[PDB]
Amino acid sequence: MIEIKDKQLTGLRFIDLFAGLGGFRLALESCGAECVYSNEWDKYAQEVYEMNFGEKPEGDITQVNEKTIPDHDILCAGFPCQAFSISGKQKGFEDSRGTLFFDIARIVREKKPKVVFMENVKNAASHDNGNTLEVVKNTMNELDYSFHAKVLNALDYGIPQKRERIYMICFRNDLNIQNFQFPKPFELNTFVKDLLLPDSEVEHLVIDRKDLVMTNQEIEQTTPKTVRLGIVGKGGQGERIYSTRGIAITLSAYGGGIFAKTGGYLVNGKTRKLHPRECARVMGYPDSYKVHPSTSQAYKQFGNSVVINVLQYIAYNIGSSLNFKPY
DNA sequence: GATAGCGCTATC
DNA sequence: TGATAGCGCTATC
Ligand SMILES: Nc1ncnc2c1ncn2[C@@H]1O[C@H](CSCC[C@H](N)C(=O)O)[C@@H](O)[C@H]1O
Repeated sequence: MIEIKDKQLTGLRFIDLFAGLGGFRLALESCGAECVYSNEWDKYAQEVYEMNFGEKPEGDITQVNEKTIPDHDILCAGFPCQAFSISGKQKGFEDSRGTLFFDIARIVREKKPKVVFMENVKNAASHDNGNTLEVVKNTMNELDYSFHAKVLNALDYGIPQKRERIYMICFRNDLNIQNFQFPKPFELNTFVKDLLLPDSEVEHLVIDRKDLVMTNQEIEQTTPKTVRLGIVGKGGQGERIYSTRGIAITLSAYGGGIFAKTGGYLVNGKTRKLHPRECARVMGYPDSYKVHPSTSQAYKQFGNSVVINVLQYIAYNIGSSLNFKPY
């Protein structure tokens, strides 16, 4: 994550819905904003969250009275995505875990925050002929909010991860925000191998499988993209080996495969999966952030989390627009 | 809960 | 296409 000297969100209050690890909090907090409420129902996520913010998020958002949520200026929410991801069954809103956005929709109805910040996977952008994104857009307009939506890839914001996500920035129409803009991409100068841990710390992660089949020669030069080198088994999810010289693939929350949730990488001749801490770095989390004691949960948490840095550049720009109030 | 084979999708 | 990749799914122990 990046250091932000000029705090654009000082004095502003924000809610952390579907908090997970607190990625949205890490980001807005770096911009000066203050967290007044967090929500997350996963026992384990609540555990890590506390382990890092000394607070315990509140359970099932679908049973919390909106009127109960603290007043706030910015609603952050990277709601569930299993129901919209390229990787899953795409049952969209029909999916039990897919209606959560309407839970946000009604929080906003009550609290009427100055800004609604949301995040989800790229496929949500076009899911079901783009009708999903459209309901969200109209549902937001009908609450009296503008709807700024764009798909950014982490690799375009200082983080070596091919994580493409759709970010939705909604401003209350009353405030007349017109100069909002999404961060401009900038050259990726960091790669997977720059974030790796020393071999001695990742030995236990090394995987040696007879079905290891290297299909591509390691790359000498760093690149702003994922470069597959080899594969194990049938090369399915979590069975693909990539170049540390390139960028990492998308961390997943439920992903399987021998390299479950992180993907395989080639480090000093050995083939291995990433370490939870490496995921953290891959997600833009500061090493000072405490990962969950359970590697599996830790991986899941980082898997469906967000890249802080990206969240920062957006958050900072959110403040700019918010603060630009000439006479 | 943790591990891991998968199998079908979107994209150009 | 043909090749690549995905905050996933779910069976098993
Ligand atoms: N009804 C509900 N109430 C609270 N949290 C819920 C929920 N349904 C799903 N979730 C939570 O939704 C989160 C979606 S992933 C969001 C991750 C988060 N922005 C981060 O940076 O970690 C998960 O942590 C999941 O456990």
